[PDB]
Amino acid sequence: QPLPPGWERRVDDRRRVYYVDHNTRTTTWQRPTMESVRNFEQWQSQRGAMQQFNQRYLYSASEPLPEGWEIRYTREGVRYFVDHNTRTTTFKDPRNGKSSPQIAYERGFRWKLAHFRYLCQSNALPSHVKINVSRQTLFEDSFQQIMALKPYDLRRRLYVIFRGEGGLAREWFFLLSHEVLNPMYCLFEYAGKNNYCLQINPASTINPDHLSYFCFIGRFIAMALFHGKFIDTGFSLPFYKRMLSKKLTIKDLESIDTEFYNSLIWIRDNNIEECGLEMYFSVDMEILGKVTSHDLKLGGSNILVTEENKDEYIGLMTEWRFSRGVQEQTKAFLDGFNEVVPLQWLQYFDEKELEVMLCGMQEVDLADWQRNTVYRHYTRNSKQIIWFWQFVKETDNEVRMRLLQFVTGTCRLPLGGFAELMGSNGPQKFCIEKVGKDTWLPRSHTCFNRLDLPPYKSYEQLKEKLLFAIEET
Repeated sequence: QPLPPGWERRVDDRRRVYYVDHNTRTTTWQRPTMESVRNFEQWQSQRGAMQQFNQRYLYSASEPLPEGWEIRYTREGVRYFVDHNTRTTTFKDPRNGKSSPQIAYERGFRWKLAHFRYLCQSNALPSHVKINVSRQTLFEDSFQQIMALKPYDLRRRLYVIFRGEGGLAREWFFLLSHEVLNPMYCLFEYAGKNNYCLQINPASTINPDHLSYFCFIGRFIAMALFHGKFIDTGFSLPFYKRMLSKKLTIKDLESIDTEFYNSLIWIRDNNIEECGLEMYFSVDMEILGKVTSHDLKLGGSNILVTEENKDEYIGLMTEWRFSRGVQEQTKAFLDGFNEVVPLQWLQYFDEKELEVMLCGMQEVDLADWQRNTVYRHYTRNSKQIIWFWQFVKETDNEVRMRLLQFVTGTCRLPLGGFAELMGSNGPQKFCIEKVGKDTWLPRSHTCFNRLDLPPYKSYEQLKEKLLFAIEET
């Protein structure tokens, strides 16, 4: 097998083959091709705008209790207790009935975030640990240093020393959170055009140490959470749902694999018998050239999909697509995370809260947003679009961010603003389309950054439906 210019084969002490590029000193376990070379070269996108990333930090300028309960305080200092399990509040301590106009129940992201910060603070160890990393070898050096430490050492103060040279911690987290995506390591890939929809790469097995690296990456993301630092890696919301052990759904599927979702949706909503569709309860996978067949259930490759059983086929295909080829990697990541921040500490956050905790949130440029929003079967003077922008103006940045996550599937905004907004198939501006009737709820297609907004009859109805849709799940 011939190799692109600059590259050479090498064999290590255990007779395992790897590859080295004598011009750029990169090494990889997967045989490079010109496709992978051009992929790597574009990925080398200064990996600068760290100062604009740092605005997230200034922006964040704001006996045990039974599970799911919180202590909160009213604006006048009055203690109350929130039961997330029943979505109610009381002034009566559930531990002992001691009582301090019942307070409206509310999700209260900021309260949950503050309790979590206290949880981390309560479990910090004293002193510091020092991480010595060469900036040009940042991934390999951070890996060696973190993995050499007992997980509890990761709960001390972090002193990062960039070889040959507080704010160094933020810079470490930002830079390394980009560095782990380096395709030469083979841990990740993208589902969409450009760098759209990150996911674990089933082919990471070509790296014999891939599970140690996924463990390290879990430890690293947990460390960002514990130390209150923000990362820029761009995990999907279904990935975070997996970290929360939440059920992954067909709607989740739309976010990460348009074609797969579209096929499943067509099978659900069409008579597959009247149109001759011939399908069975097994699926093929190809990793590193090798094809593998997987029965969805016992003997699945022999079971014809019919009108009678196709719902079961659909659920099994959804589950399979979410977990295919990445079970071990995902476990390694979860394990590494859990030994720094117990996953149980996340139990009452949703996936969008988790993403904002990891990524930090910015203030949204309402003018840039509105200047770069496009419409389908609406115009800027439709009553519902005027109501939309009135609702966006009338609310706070938390709701705006939650709406942003609803429509685009993420809280991360592009460096160039809403004109540079990206979808799975390339550039794709925020879009509001007229669908359905005023009795529907809004819906979103995050691959196209598109909000289906029913044509409501009054501002207040638009407000209620919109708030309900962005709060949901």
